[PDB]
Amino acid sequence: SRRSRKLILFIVFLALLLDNMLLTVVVPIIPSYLYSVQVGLLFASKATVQLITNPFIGLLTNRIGYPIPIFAGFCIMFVSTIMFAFSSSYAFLLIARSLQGIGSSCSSVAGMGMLASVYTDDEERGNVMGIALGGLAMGVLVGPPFGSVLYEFVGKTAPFLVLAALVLLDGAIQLFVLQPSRVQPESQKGTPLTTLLKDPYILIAAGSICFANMGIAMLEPALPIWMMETMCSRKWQLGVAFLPASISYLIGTNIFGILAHKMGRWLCALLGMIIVGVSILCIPFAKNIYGLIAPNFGVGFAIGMVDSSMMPIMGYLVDLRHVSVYGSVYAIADVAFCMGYAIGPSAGGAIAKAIGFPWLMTIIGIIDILFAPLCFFLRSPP
Ligand SMILES: NCCc1c[nH]c2ccc(O)cc12
Repeated sequence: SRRSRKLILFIVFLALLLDNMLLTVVVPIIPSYLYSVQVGLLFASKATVQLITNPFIGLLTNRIGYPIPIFAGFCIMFVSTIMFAFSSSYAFLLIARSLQGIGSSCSSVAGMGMLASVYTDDEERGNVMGIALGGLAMGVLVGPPFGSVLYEFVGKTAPFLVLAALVLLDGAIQLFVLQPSRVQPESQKGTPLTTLLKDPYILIAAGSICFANMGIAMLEPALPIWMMETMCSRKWQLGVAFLPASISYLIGTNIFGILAHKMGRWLCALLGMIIVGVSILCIPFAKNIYGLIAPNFGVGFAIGMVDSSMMPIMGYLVDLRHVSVYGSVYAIADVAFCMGYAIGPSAGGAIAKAIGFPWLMTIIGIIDILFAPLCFFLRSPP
Protein backbone atom coordinates (compact mmCIF):
# COMPACT_ATOMS: atom_id res chain seq x y z
CA SER A 1 0.00 0.00 0.00
CA ARG A 2 0.94 3.67 -0.30
CA ARG A 3 2.92 4.51 2.87
CA SER A 4 0.71 2.05 4.82
CA ARG A 5 -0.79 4.58 7.22
CA LYS A 6 -2.46 1.98 9.46
CA LEU A 7 0.78 -0.01 9.56
CA ILE A 8 2.27 2.67 11.82
CA LEU A 9 -0.60 1.99 14.21
CA PHE A 10 0.11 -1.73 13.91
CA ILE A 11 3.81 -1.31 14.67
CA VAL A 12 3.20 0.93 17.69
CA PHE A 13 0.55 -1.50 18.97
CA LEU A 14 2.81 -4.53 18.62
CA ALA A 15 5.80 -2.68 20.09
CA LEU A 16 3.79 -1.86 23.21
CA LEU A 17 2.50 -5.45 23.20
CA LEU A 18 6.00 -6.94 23.28
CA ASP A 19 7.19 -4.30 25.75
CA ASN A 20 4.51 -5.46 28.17
CA MET A 21 5.32 -9.10 27.40
CA LEU A 22 8.84 -8.40 28.63
CA LEU A 23 7.50 -6.35 31.54
CA THR A 24 5.26 -9.21 32.74
CA VAL A 25 7.01 -12.50 31.90
CA VAL A 26 9.92 -11.27 34.05
CA VAL A 27 7.79 -11.57 37.21
CA PRO A 28 8.10 -15.36 37.86
CA ILE A 29 11.56 -15.51 36.28
CA ILE A 30 13.11 -13.00 38.72
CA PRO A 31 12.91 -15.28 41.81
CA SER A 32 14.21 -18.27 39.84
CA TYR A 33 17.18 -16.31 38.48
CA LEU A 34 17.91 -14.77 41.88
CA TYR A 35 18.03 -18.16 43.61
CA SER A 36 20.14 -19.69 40.84
CA VAL A 37 14.44 -7.47 49.85
CA GLN A 38 15.70 -6.99 46.29
CA VAL A 39 13.05 -8.78 44.21
CA GLY A 40 11.28 -5.52 43.35
CA LEU A 41 14.52 -3.57 42.92
CA LEU A 42 14.72 -4.69 39.28
CA PHE A 43 11.32 -3.16 38.50
CA ALA A 44 12.24 0.11 40.22
CA SER A 45 15.57 0.19 38.38
CA LYS A 46 13.88 -0.31 35.01
CA ALA A 47 11.28 2.37 35.74
CA THR A 48 13.91 4.86 36.96
CA VAL A 49 16.04 4.31 33.86
CA GLN A 50 12.85 4.79 31.84
CA LEU A 51 12.09 8.05 33.66
CA ILE A 52 15.60 9.42 33.18
CA THR A 53 15.59 8.46 29.51
CA ASN A 54 12.20 9.86 28.40
CA PRO A 55 13.12 13.59 28.15
CA PHE A 56 16.32 12.86 26.23
CA ILE A 57 14.40 10.70 23.75
CA GLY A 58 11.80 13.45 23.49
CA LEU A 59 14.47 15.95 22.47
CA LEU A 60 16.20 13.41 20.22
CA THR A 61 13.07 12.40 18.30
CA ASN A 62 12.55 15.91 16.93
CA ARG A 63 16.29 16.57 16.74
CA ILE A 64 16.81 13.87 14.10
CA GLY A 65 13.41 12.36 13.35
CA TYR A 66 10.79 9.76 14.35
CA PRO A 67 11.75 6.42 12.69
CA ILE A 68 15.34 6.35 13.97
CA PRO A 69 14.37 6.00 17.67
CA ILE A 70 11.80 3.33 16.75
CA PHE A 71 14.39 1.24 14.91
CA ALA A 72 16.91 1.83 17.70
CA GLY A 73 14.26 0.70 20.16
CA PHE A 74 13.66 -2.53 18.27
CA CYS A 75 17.41 -3.20 18.14
CA ILE A 76 18.00 -2.44 21.82
CA MET A 77 14.91 -4.45 22.82
CA PHE A 78 16.16 -7.48 20.89
CA VAL A 79 19.57 -7.06 22.54
CA SER A 80 17.92 -6.76 25.96
CA THR A 81 15.82 -9.88 25.36
CA ILE A 82 18.84 -11.91 24.25
CA MET A 83 20.95 -10.76 27.20
CA PHE A 84 18.07 -11.40 29.60
CA ALA A 85 17.68 -14.94 28.30
CA PHE A 86 21.44 -15.53 28.59
CA SER A 87 21.68 -13.99 32.06
CA SER A 88 23.05 -15.57 35.25
CA SER A 89 24.61 -12.92 37.50
CA TYR A 90 22.71 -10.22 39.37
CA ALA A 91 24.52 -7.49 37.43
CA PHE A 92 23.32 -9.20 34.26
CA LEU A 93 19.76 -8.77 35.52
CA LEU A 94 20.44 -5.10 36.30
CA ILE A 95 21.98 -4.34 32.90
CA ALA A 96 19.13 -6.21 31.20
CA ARG A 97 16.69 -4.02 33.14
CA SER A 98 18.57 -0.86 32.14
CA LEU A 99 18.53 -1.80 28.45
CA GLN A 100 14.86 -2.72 28.89
CA GLY A 101 14.14 0.76 30.22
CA ILE A 102 16.05 2.44 27.39
CA GLY A 103 14.10 0.41 24.84
CA SER A 104 10.72 0.99 26.47
CA SER A 105 11.31 4.74 26.70
CA CYS A 106 12.52 5.25 23.15
CA SER A 107 9.97 2.89 21.59
CA SER A 108 6.97 4.30 23.46
CA VAL A 109 7.90 7.98 23.09
CA ALA A 110 8.88 7.73 19.43
CA GLY A 111 5.84 5.62 18.56
CA MET A 112 3.44 8.02 20.25
CA GLY A 113 5.11 10.99 18.57
CA MET A 114 5.05 9.41 15.12
CA LEU A 115 1.43 8.31 15.58
CA ALA A 116 0.47 11.86 16.57
CA SER A 117 2.40 13.32 13.63
CA VAL A 118 0.84 11.03 11.01
CA TYR A 119 -2.75 11.51 12.25
CA THR A 120 -3.95 15.04 13.01
CA ASP A 121 -7.77 14.97 13.04
CA ASP A 122 -8.95 14.58 16.63
CA GLU A 123 -11.53 11.84 15.98
CA GLU A 124 -9.19 9.46 14.17
CA ARG A 125 -6.26 10.49 16.39
CA GLY A 126 -8.14 9.53 19.54
CA ASN A 127 -9.27 6.33 17.83
CA VAL A 128 -5.76 5.27 16.85
CA MET A 129 -4.21 6.19 20.19
CA GLY A 130 -6.92 4.17 21.93
CA ILE A 131 -6.32 1.19 19.66
CA ALA A 132 -2.55 1.45 20.18
CA LEU A 133 -2.87 1.84 23.95
CA GLY A 134 -5.01 -1.29 23.94
CA GLY A 135 -1.69 -3.07 23.54
CA LEU A 136 -0.79 -1.92 27.05
CA ALA A 137 -3.62 -4.17 28.26
CA MET A 138 -3.18 -6.96 25.71
CA GLY A 139 0.46 -7.51 26.65
CA VAL A 140 -0.13 -7.82 30.37
CA LEU A 141 -3.22 -9.95 29.71
CA VAL A 142 -1.41 -12.52 27.55
CA GLY A 143 1.89 -12.32 29.45
CA PRO A 144 1.41 -14.64 32.44
CA PRO A 145 -0.23 -17.67 30.76
CA PHE A 146 1.98 -17.68 27.65
CA GLY A 147 5.12 -17.19 29.72
CA SER A 148 4.11 -19.83 32.26
CA VAL A 149 3.28 -22.51 29.70
CA LEU A 150 6.43 -21.93 27.66
CA TYR A 151 8.54 -21.84 30.84
CA GLU A 152 7.09 -24.99 32.41
CA PHE A 153 6.60 -27.04 29.23
CA VAL A 154 9.84 -27.07 27.22
CA GLY A 155 12.42 -24.87 28.96
CA LYS A 156 13.18 -21.73 30.90
CA THR A 157 14.87 -19.82 28.06
CA ALA A 158 12.40 -21.04 25.42
CA PRO A 159 9.77 -18.30 26.06
CA PHE A 160 12.50 -15.68 25.70
CA LEU A 161 13.79 -17.33 22.52
CA VAL A 162 10.32 -17.45 20.94
CA LEU A 163 9.69 -13.85 22.01
CA ALA A 164 12.99 -12.80 20.43
CA ALA A 165 11.94 -14.61 17.25
CA LEU A 166 8.68 -12.64 17.26
CA VAL A 167 10.54 -9.37 17.85
CA LEU A 168 12.87 -10.14 14.94
CA LEU A 169 9.84 -11.02 12.81
CA ASP A 170 8.31 -7.61 13.49
CA GLY A 171 11.67 -5.94 12.90
CA ALA A 172 11.81 -7.58 9.47
CA ILE A 173 8.68 -5.61 8.56
CA GLN A 174 8.48 -1.82 9.13
CA LEU A 175 12.15 -1.69 8.12
CA PHE A 176 11.59 -1.28 4.39
CA VAL A 177 8.27 0.48 5.05
CA LEU A 178 9.75 3.09 7.39
CA GLN A 179 13.14 3.08 5.54
CA PRO A 180 15.10 4.64 8.43
CA SER A 181 18.35 4.35 6.47
CA ARG A 182 18.52 8.16 6.22
CA VAL A 183 18.05 10.79 8.92
CA GLN A 184 15.22 13.28 8.32
CA PRO A 185 15.02 16.23 10.74
CA GLU A 186 11.73 17.86 11.66
CA SER A 187 10.25 20.57 9.45
CA GLN A 188 9.91 23.02 12.36
CA LYS A 189 11.80 23.45 15.61
CA GLY A 190 9.89 22.19 18.62
CA THR A 191 9.13 23.95 21.86
CA PRO A 192 11.66 23.45 24.67
CA LEU A 193 10.70 21.04 27.43
CA THR A 194 11.11 23.77 30.05
CA THR A 195 8.22 25.90 28.79
CA LEU A 196 5.95 22.85 28.54
CA LEU A 197 6.56 22.19 32.24
CA LYS A 198 5.40 25.77 32.92
CA ASP A 199 2.04 25.22 31.19
CA PRO A 200 -0.79 24.66 33.72
CA TYR A 201 -2.94 22.57 31.37
CA ILE A 202 -0.16 20.15 30.43
CA LEU A 203 0.82 19.88 34.10
CA ILE A 204 -2.77 19.12 35.13
CA ALA A 205 -3.06 16.47 32.43
CA ALA A 206 0.24 14.84 33.37
CA GLY A 207 -0.63 14.89 37.07
CA SER A 208 -4.04 13.30 36.54
CA ILE A 209 -2.58 10.60 34.30
CA CYS A 210 0.15 10.03 36.89
CA PHE A 211 -2.31 9.64 39.78
CA ALA A 212 -4.58 7.35 37.76
CA ASN A 213 -1.70 5.03 36.84
CA MET A 214 -0.37 5.44 40.40
CA GLY A 215 -3.51 3.81 41.77
CA ILE A 216 -2.92 0.65 39.73
CA ALA A 217 0.83 0.72 40.36
CA MET A 218 0.15 0.80 44.11
CA LEU A 219 -2.48 -1.94 43.89
CA GLU A 220 -0.24 -4.31 41.91
CA PRO A 221 2.18 -5.47 44.69
CA ALA A 222 0.02 -4.65 47.71
CA LEU A 223 -2.97 -6.83 46.82
CA PRO A 224 -1.13 -10.22 46.77
CA ILE A 225 0.58 -9.44 50.09
CA TRP A 226 -2.83 -8.61 51.59
CA MET A 227 -5.19 -11.48 50.71
CA MET A 228 -2.81 -13.94 52.35
CA GLU A 229 -2.93 -11.74 55.46
CA THR A 230 -6.68 -11.55 56.10
CA MET A 231 -8.74 -13.78 53.79
CA CYS A 232 -5.94 -16.41 53.68
CA SER A 233 -6.43 -17.02 49.97
CA ARG A 234 -4.42 -19.65 48.10
CA LYS A 235 -1.88 -19.20 45.32
CA TRP A 236 -4.49 -20.16 42.70
CA GLN A 237 -6.45 -16.95 43.34
CA LEU A 238 -3.44 -14.59 43.33
CA GLY A 239 -3.44 -14.10 39.57
CA VAL A 240 -7.24 -14.28 39.33
CA ALA A 241 -7.70 -11.37 41.76
CA PHE A 242 -5.77 -9.00 39.47
CA LEU A 243 -6.93 -10.63 36.22
CA PRO A 244 -10.13 -8.55 35.59
CA ALA A 245 -8.19 -5.27 35.60
CA SER A 246 -6.50 -6.08 32.29
CA ILE A 247 -9.79 -6.97 30.58
CA SER A 248 -11.47 -3.84 31.93
CA TYR A 249 -8.59 -1.60 30.83
CA LEU A 250 -8.63 -3.15 27.36
CA ILE A 251 -12.39 -2.74 26.97
CA GLY A 252 -12.41 0.85 28.19
CA THR A 253 -9.39 1.89 26.13
CA ASN A 254 -10.81 0.29 23.00
CA ILE A 255 -14.34 1.72 23.23
CA PHE A 256 -13.86 5.18 24.73
CA GLY A 257 -11.24 5.97 22.11
CA ILE A 258 -14.32 6.72 20.00
CA LEU A 259 -16.78 7.51 22.78
CA ALA A 260 -14.61 10.15 24.48
CA HIS A 261 -14.60 12.94 21.91
CA LYS A 262 -18.32 12.43 21.32
CA MET A 263 -19.03 12.64 25.05
CA GLY A 264 -16.29 15.09 26.05
CA ARG A 265 -12.64 14.69 27.01
CA TRP A 266 -12.71 16.63 30.29
CA LEU A 267 -15.96 15.04 31.46
CA CYS A 268 -14.68 11.57 30.58
CA ALA A 269 -11.48 12.18 32.53
CA LEU A 270 -13.42 13.47 35.54
CA LEU A 271 -15.78 10.48 35.48
CA GLY A 272 -12.83 8.10 35.18
CA MET A 273 -11.07 9.65 38.16
CA ILE A 274 -14.26 9.57 40.26
CA ILE A 275 -14.79 5.91 39.39
CA VAL A 276 -11.15 5.17 40.27
CA GLY A 277 -11.59 6.85 43.64
CA VAL A 278 -14.85 5.13 44.56
CA SER A 279 -13.62 1.72 43.38
CA ILE A 280 -10.34 1.94 45.29
CA LEU A 281 -12.35 3.07 48.32
CA CYS A 282 -14.60 0.03 47.85
CA ILE A 283 -11.73 -2.47 47.59
CA PRO A 284 -10.44 -2.70 51.21
CA PHE A 285 -13.57 -3.36 53.26
CA ALA A 286 -14.54 -6.16 50.86
CA LYS A 287 -13.69 -9.57 52.31
CA ASN A 288 -14.14 -12.21 49.59
CA ILE A 289 -12.78 -12.43 46.06
CA TYR A 290 -16.36 -12.20 44.80
CA GLY A 291 -16.57 -8.76 46.40
CA LEU A 292 -13.13 -7.91 45.02
CA ILE A 293 -13.69 -8.73 41.34
CA ALA A 294 -16.21 -5.92 40.81
CA PRO A 295 -14.13 -3.02 42.24
CA ASN A 296 -11.10 -4.27 40.30
CA PHE A 297 -13.25 -4.25 37.16
CA GLY A 298 -14.29 -0.69 37.97
CA VAL A 299 -10.76 0.56 38.59
CA GLY A 300 -9.46 -1.05 35.40
CA PHE A 301 -12.33 0.37 33.36
CA ALA A 302 -11.81 3.87 34.76
CA ILE A 303 -8.06 3.74 34.15
CA GLY A 304 -8.89 2.80 30.58
CA MET A 305 -11.29 5.74 30.46
CA VAL A 306 -8.67 8.24 31.60
CA ASP A 307 -5.82 6.91 29.48
CA SER A 308 -7.76 6.41 26.24
CA SER A 309 -9.55 9.74 26.57
CA MET A 310 -6.63 11.84 27.76
CA MET A 311 -3.56 10.59 25.90
CA PRO A 312 -4.59 12.44 22.69
CA ILE A 313 -5.52 15.59 24.59
CA MET A 314 -1.84 16.29 25.24
CA GLY A 315 -1.27 16.31 21.50
CA TYR A 316 -4.39 18.45 21.14
CA LEU A 317 -3.05 20.99 23.66
CA VAL A 318 0.43 21.18 22.15
CA ASP A 319 -1.14 21.50 18.69
CA LEU A 320 -3.58 24.22 19.72
CA ARG A 321 -1.40 26.47 21.90
CA HIS A 322 2.18 25.50 21.03
CA VAL A 323 4.33 24.42 18.08
CA SER A 324 2.95 21.39 16.25
CA VAL A 325 5.37 18.84 17.72
CA TYR A 326 4.49 15.92 19.98
CA GLY A 327 7.75 14.24 21.00
CA SER A 328 8.37 16.31 24.13
CA VAL A 329 4.77 16.33 25.36
CA TYR A 330 4.45 12.58 24.92
CA ALA A 331 7.80 12.28 26.67
CA ILE A 332 6.36 14.07 29.70
CA ALA A 333 3.27 11.85 29.46
CA ASP A 334 5.49 8.77 29.60
CA VAL A 335 7.34 10.44 32.47
CA ALA A 336 4.01 10.54 34.31
CA PHE A 337 3.37 6.86 33.48
CA CYS A 338 6.71 5.62 34.65
CA MET A 339 7.22 7.88 37.65
CA GLY A 340 3.97 6.34 38.85
CA TYR A 341 5.33 2.92 37.91
CA ALA A 342 8.60 3.68 39.73
CA ILE A 343 7.19 4.87 43.04
CA GLY A 344 4.41 2.31 42.85
CA PRO A 345 5.86 -0.97 44.12
CA SER A 346 8.58 0.05 46.58
CA ALA A 347 6.86 3.10 48.08
CA GLY A 348 3.52 1.31 48.21
CA GLY A 349 5.04 -1.63 50.04
CA ALA A 350 6.80 0.69 52.48
CA ILE A 351 3.67 2.71 53.26
CA ALA A 352 1.61 -0.49 53.54
CA LYS A 353 4.14 -1.90 56.01
CA ALA A 354 4.10 1.29 58.07
CA ILE A 355 0.34 1.97 57.90
CA GLY A 356 -2.54 -0.43 57.26
CA PHE A 357 -3.39 -1.40 53.69
CA PRO A 358 -7.04 -0.19 53.99
CA TRP A 359 -5.60 3.19 54.97
CA LEU A 360 -3.49 3.05 51.80
CA MET A 361 -6.61 2.43 49.70
CA THR A 362 -8.48 5.23 51.46
CA ILE A 363 -5.68 7.76 51.02
CA ILE A 364 -5.24 6.95 47.32
CA GLY A 365 -8.99 7.24 46.80
CA ILE A 366 -9.04 10.55 48.67
CA ILE A 367 -6.20 11.94 46.53
CA ASP A 368 -7.92 10.79 43.33
CA ILE A 369 -11.27 12.29 44.37
CA LEU A 370 -9.70 15.58 45.48
CA PHE A 371 -7.67 15.95 42.29
CA ALA A 372 -10.56 14.95 40.01
CA PRO A 373 -12.28 18.41 39.93
CA LEU A 374 -9.03 19.92 38.63
CA CYS A 375 -9.74 18.16 35.31
CA PHE A 376 -12.54 20.69 34.72
CA PHE A 377 -10.03 23.26 33.41
CA LEU A 378 -9.62 21.22 30.20
CA ARG A 379 -13.15 22.02 29.01
CA SER A 380 -11.96 24.87 26.75
CA PRO A 381 -8.31 25.88 27.13
CA PRO A 382 -7.44 29.26 25.61
N1 LIG B 1 -1.97 2.17 32.11
C1 LIG B 1 -1.58 0.98 32.78
C2 LIG B 1 -2.38 0.83 34.12
C3 LIG B 1 -2.93 -0.55 34.31
C4 LIG B 1 -4.26 -0.87 34.47
N2 LIG B 1 -4.34 -2.21 34.61
C5 LIG B 1 -3.09 -2.76 34.54
C6 LIG B 1 -2.65 -4.09 34.63
C7 LIG B 1 -1.32 -4.38 34.53
C8 LIG B 1 -0.41 -3.37 34.34
O1 LIG B 1 0.95 -3.66 34.24
C9 LIG B 1 -0.83 -2.05 34.25
C10 LIG B 1 -2.17 -1.76 34.35
